[PDB]
Amino acid sequence: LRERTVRLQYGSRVEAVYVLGTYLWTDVYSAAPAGAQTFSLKHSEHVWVEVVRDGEAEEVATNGKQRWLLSPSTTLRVTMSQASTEASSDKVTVNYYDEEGSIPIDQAGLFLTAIEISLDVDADRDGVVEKNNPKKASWTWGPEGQGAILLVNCDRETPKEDCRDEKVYSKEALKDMSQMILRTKGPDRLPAGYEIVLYISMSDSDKVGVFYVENPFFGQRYIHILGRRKLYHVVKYTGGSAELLFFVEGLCFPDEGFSGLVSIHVSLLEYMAQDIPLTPIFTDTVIFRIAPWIMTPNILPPVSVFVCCMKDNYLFLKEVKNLVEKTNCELKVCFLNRGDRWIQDEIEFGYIEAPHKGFPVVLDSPRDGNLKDFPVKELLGPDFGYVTREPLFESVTSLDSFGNLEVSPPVTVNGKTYPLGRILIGSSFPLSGGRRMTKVVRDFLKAQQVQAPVELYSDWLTVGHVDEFMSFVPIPGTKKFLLLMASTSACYKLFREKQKDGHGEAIMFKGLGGMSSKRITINKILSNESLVQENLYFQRCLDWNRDILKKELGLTEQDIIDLPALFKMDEDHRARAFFPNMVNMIVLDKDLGIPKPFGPQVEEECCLEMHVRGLLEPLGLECTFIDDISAYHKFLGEVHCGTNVRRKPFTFKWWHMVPSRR
Amino acid sequence: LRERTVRLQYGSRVEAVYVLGTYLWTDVYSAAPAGAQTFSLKHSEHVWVEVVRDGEAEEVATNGKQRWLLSPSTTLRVTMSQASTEASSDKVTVNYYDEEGSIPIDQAGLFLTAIEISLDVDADRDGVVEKNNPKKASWTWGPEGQGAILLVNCDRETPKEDCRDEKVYSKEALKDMSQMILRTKGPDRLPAGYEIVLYISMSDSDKVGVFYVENPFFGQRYIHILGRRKLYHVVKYTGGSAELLFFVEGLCFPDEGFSGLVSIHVSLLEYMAQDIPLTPIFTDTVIFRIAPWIMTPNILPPVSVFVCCMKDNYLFLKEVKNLVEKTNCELKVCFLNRGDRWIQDEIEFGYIEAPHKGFPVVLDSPRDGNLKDFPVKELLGPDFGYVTREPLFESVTSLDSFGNLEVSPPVTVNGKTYPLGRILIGSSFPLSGGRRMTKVVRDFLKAQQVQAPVELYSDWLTVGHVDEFMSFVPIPGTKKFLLLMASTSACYKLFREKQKDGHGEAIMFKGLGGMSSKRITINKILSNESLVQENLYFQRCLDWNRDILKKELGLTEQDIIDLPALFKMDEDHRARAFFPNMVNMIVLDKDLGIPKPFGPQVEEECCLEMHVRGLLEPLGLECTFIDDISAYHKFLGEVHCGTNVRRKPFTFKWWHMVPSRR
Ligand SMILES: [Ca+2]
Ligand SMILES: [Ca+2]
Ligand SMILES: [Ca+2]
Ligand SMILES: [Ca+2]
Ligand SMILES: [Ca+2]
Ligand SMILES: [Ca+2]
Ligand SMILES: [Ca+2]
Ligand SMILES: [Ca+2]
Ligand SMILES: [Ca+2]
Ligand SMILES: [Ca+2]
Repeated sequence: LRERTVRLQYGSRVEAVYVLGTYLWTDVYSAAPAGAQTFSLKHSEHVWVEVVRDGEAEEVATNGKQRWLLSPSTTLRVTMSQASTEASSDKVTVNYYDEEGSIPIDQAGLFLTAIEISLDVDADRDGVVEKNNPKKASWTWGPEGQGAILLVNCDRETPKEDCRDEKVYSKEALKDMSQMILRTKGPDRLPAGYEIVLYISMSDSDKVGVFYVENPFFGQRYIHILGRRKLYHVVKYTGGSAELLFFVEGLCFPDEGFSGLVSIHVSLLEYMAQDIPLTPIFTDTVIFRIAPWIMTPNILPPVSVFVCCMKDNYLFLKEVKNLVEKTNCELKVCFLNRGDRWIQDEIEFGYIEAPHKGFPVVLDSPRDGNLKDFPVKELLGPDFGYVTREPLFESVTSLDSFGNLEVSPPVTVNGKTYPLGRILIGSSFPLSGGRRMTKVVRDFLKAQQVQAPVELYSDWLTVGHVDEFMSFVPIPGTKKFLLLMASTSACYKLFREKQKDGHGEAIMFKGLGGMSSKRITINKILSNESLVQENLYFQRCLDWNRDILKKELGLTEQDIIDLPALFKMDEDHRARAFFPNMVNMIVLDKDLGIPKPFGPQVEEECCLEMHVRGLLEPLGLECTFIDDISAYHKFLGEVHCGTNVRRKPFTFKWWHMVPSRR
Repeated sequence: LRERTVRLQYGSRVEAVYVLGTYLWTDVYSAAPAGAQTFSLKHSEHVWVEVVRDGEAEEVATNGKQRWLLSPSTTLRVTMSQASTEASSDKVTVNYYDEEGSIPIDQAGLFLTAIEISLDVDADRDGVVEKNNPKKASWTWGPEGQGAILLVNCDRETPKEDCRDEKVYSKEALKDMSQMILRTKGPDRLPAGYEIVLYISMSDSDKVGVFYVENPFFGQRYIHILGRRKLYHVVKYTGGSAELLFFVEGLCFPDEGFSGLVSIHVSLLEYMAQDIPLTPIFTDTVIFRIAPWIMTPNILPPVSVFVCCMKDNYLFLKEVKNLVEKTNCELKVCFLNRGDRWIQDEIEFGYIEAPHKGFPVVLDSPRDGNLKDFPVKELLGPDFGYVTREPLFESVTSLDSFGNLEVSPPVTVNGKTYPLGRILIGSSFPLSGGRRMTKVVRDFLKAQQVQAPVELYSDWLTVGHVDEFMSFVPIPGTKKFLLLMASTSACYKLFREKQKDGHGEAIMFKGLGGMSSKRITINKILSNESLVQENLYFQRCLDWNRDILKKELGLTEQDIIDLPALFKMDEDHRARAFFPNMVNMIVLDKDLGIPKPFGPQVEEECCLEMHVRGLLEPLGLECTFIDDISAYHKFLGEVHCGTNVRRKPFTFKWWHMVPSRR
């Protein structure tokens, strides 16, 4: 399909390599002796030759005596369909004649060696490397889209991430890598003056690495041939039909300034002379897209439940164990220097996938320098990946914690489907001068593209995390889900009812000895005027979020349930929980671990517990209240335990999505 | 279409601004007294009220006596279709009842002021600002695409570019600017606690500026309200139906890291209390795309012919004048410190366009520090723009000159149309370690996107410019064009013919006295063996380019004519012209100014001139040979004159293109 110029040379024979999949146009006029009138040609059996006059092509016999007028506009088109062997003589010979006489006055010739060269990848995304996919040089989204996929190699095979260096050790490691095969066919050797070279751009050199596995005498060997500080590698040619197998790894996720696309080239180079660069004769290119980091909403099947707490919080552990035992999930428990909530706050479970393989990958929250410096690498291991983003000049705040990072179930909004859901992060109003998650992390999340992030307003909360006020739960037995929203108005309605009912003296925080002297009742709560005003204002903040969520997630009031909540304002005019926030809950399918609220007791049951059950249970959701605060004897608005659930990936393949143009 | 949450408040009246184009969902349950069973409602004539039970909505009369059960899932939907006036009382009142008795036990109410707020731009690209285009918040390419366009204001109204500062002076200046109108409708004033604010992001603040024109007592006044170091502006509200007219300017072209898209917002803000940020109640957004810098191929109608030479090169000036007099073009002549070719090398004429206006814009080549430091601003003026890109850490080379920057005619390649043609720039092979145009300039050209740049191989030439070896010409009387390629093989064929004909002693450079002692003939040229080998190699370089051009421009051999050329190799193994390169020519439609070659004289005519005429004239192209070298008495491979043609823009609108996803 590609036409290449090869001219005959005046008086001299021309030798050239012909690469299958191309064809030659050949000027015979320049090589004609002065005074020459006509020309004739001969060619071998495996070379097809057409005489082309002003676009009109005529195929010519191997030995014709046919003669044509010499003209600038009369040329040859030369095609070969099969590679040369050692038995080949592939040639075209042109004879020139003058006016008088039929014996040639000169001859010019073209001697050819045909070879096949193809750099192949699995562009059709079935896990196997197909021969020369015509689409391998581009990358397109969607069910009909094409082009190869590369995984960041962020995990660790042998006890930093595998991609932090240029070395490969074990065979298992190669499984994380995408295969790329250089397929060639030809005679025993390349003709003099040619070589085959693999290469990448300087820019891509920190995005990829390429290894070749050789099996020498003493064992299998993995050579790093392209990557950081290696931009090119000269390939050893072997004749006949040969394949060279390479393994490719990504070193970097998509990010600000990096689309995720990288390229690898192979060229056939021709030696000209000393001090003169080699001419690329033929170049073949493949494109990879590096797979994005993807999060998991609460609707996806749970795999493992991770929790952190102090060794002596017994009730919490017994109750979490009890909950998980109702499911098929496994429980993992940890008791680190600091960060009581760290499992929830310092890490987010996500995954990467390619047609041939995938695995969970953990994102690590930025280090402030006050509490967190040490990264959490304790979870870095085989087929568990690690990644992080550290701000250069920007200060870290509470909004950088991953309690502030969540993701919605799959949604359709204005007719646009988001099959992986949408990432949600808390922020402050634009003109507010308030807190915001660091740009480096926001940029990262935006760059993954397939979760199309949305900013909510969390800055009205002292801690500032979206998970304080909202969560999602599946509706059992269906494909649907609900948004759960904290509501102060719901709490006040409930307490006002219980007061009307004669329960005004009902006490909260029963069993927390450090709260006893405060003697906090429903009456005491309802009679506090400033607290009412604080909570009206917090309800306005919640409702502003409700409106953003309904708009950006395509939700109606039918999709939302309000859970009673209550806050107290701090000196910064931000909210901290008055009693534990029930909305932040462990969701394992139909089973919900719900923080125990310690609300007013009516007839020896917590009226907050009974109210939540009455909302959820009719939907087939099973509620277990989990007490994380008793071991501390009081609740000041902070929770000292954390949980994070690792989930199965979406069955929808990310590469089948079609994100909006950026 | 947008639903907003507004709750009734327990015991107290709620006052709210309602923005047309939204509607409210209203919880009446929270505000109900404890023990209340049912509710009823009244509403004014301009407020529509529906009672919504589990998604089922029923419209309700202005005064009904109807009563409904109080439930969390029974709410109101409140709609208004027209703005409030001073005669309006727009309200909804809800009465609550207990079990026993029909007299209300309490009342909660909602008092509304409806206003219209719309930030409007010409998104449909007709030059007029339409009312609230539903597509104004996005930007799409193509004939069906939508969203507003902004021009970089790079020219200068009053004798640096207008965008270099925050000031506006004259009314003519506003014509370069896109109009944006804030349209409002409402009562005499906003209710207490509200204000309207225009704003942009910190990131966009160096991409745009926004002015308001006020007409105070002593004259018209232009206030810069958004831009560098102003991120927001509080708008003065006026009642009734009002429009505020703003003018928007772009400060920056698309580039590496900047897509060309910017946003402007207006919000209605609500005051909460001291130390508490204002709540955006409603926000409306418009998007602008900044128009790309676009070049002009030789096929476009010429407007002005710019030339630079020394005052005494008389023949050049007479001959260029003669040529231009055959056309409708105007001639502009300049005689600067240095850069004899500067008009060709230091500047490129291009243009920008928006639906309401456009104008030529000059790009200025990077300063090296050896020859060029001073930018060329002499051409900066009204409706002639200026732009430049300076490398930070990168060294400038000859490939940064704009002799190395050209553009193809409109082409179709593999079925993909490039209606504006494709930009061409010379480079070196990837593995060569050779010269390349600076990244900053390459990045700029790539960022414009609509000319989809292609790199050719110019580094085999000492000067290193694509315009040394190739050019395009229209085919008169048709819509087609030809690629012209320098060819050494064509030159050797021609000289070998003339030698055979008995002309071997024909002398070149006739009339250049400084060349006389060299006595260079056809025989002398043909007998130089090393020169033959040099030129075979240069023909290989030309042919490598021929192949790239045919592939990337979708050209066949029918589209190409070869012009005889000859080079001499320098100590770096690069080519310099042996006789003037004829391919670099002034193209004014059918009339071609061609550098006079000073070739061997046969029968008192230059055989190179006669040969070129024989190729071109049959196509209806008229050739004028222009002598730029006689004033210098010799030709060493450098030309001391320059020309650049300013052309009419393409009739195809750039915004009707659909570029590939990046
Ligand atoms: Ca495949
Ligand atoms: Ca490694
Ligand atoms: Ca690995
Ligand atoms: Ca692995
Ligand atoms: Ca999280
Ligand atoms: Ca319009
Ligand atoms: Ca200005
Ligand atoms: Ca201007
Ligand atoms: Ca102007
Ligand atoms: Ca140019």
